[PDB]
Amino acid sequence: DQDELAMLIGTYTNGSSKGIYTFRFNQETGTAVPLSSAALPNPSYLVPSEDGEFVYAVSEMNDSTAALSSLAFDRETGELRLLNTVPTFGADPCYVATNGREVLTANYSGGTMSVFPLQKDGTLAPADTLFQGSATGPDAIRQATPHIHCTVFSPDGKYIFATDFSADRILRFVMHPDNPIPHASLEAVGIEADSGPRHLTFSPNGKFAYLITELSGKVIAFSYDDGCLEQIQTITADTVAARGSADIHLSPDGKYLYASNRLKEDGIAIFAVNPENGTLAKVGYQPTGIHPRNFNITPNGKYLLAACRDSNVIQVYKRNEVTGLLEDTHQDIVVDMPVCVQFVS
Repeated sequence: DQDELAMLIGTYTNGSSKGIYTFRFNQETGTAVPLSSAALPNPSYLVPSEDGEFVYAVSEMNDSTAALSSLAFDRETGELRLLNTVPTFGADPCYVATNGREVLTANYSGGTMSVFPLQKDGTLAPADTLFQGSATGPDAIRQATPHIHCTVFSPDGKYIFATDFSADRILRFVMHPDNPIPHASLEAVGIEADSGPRHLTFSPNGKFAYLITELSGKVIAFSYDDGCLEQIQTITADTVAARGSADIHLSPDGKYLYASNRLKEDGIAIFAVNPENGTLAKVGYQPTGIHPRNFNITPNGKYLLAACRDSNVIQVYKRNEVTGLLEDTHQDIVVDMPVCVQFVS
């Protein structure tokens, strides 16, 4: 039961999928049992609350119906209950984060970040403020209008970072101790032109942050200290430059970094992380099912689960703690268009 976790799968609902699918996943055997489901349009990204009692899921719509929903989650039965839905006021919300006081969405087509204060019952108050991203990048198709692709809380609980995808930079927001709405910083952290910064993650020790760039197919490593991101290294994640890189995660011991690639030679690039200076070096590559837009690693670090949207499976890989390399267990979880994997302990 200790190694039996609650797993939440987010999807695109244009196919046979009806929304969020819940499972009981064993982080020792890598076995999964279907539990329940919640009907919700395009919940492409979802996040559970720290206590695992609430789930916040986007409805990735390219219009005025674009929304964020709050759900009550029953950890033991895997059942979900819709509580409330509020508009994002920004098309294509594709990422969601929570610190328990507020909820954030990255509105890709809106080109904005929406900030939702949480209500005492865990439901969402309407989006209080939206913060505007910019379009200055040279990709005429992908960087034509502002796109926000990630909205993350800094591990010291004082800042918010957002990927300004079309302006090749990372936006910084200073959090207030009392107000759930942050202050926008006057300066952003610039990266190489034609990068398309997609997802940002912090190392388990909170001293480093790593960015996966969609267009340049790079992993960008940063030292992190009290709101300051300092670039220390750029490394190739996608050697065929398919301009379709997606997700990034470190193993919970912080020793290995994983970055996923789509469109061509779909798979996961594996890097060893230097303990003292946070630099990266490739250890291998894992070819996966088609379109690994999202993946996650179990809390014990024993398994890597890769959601392959076009293969309609979540592939279960056994992680070698020592080498960082992956072994397909061939215990595929069949879901139509899986695009988000979250765990609840």
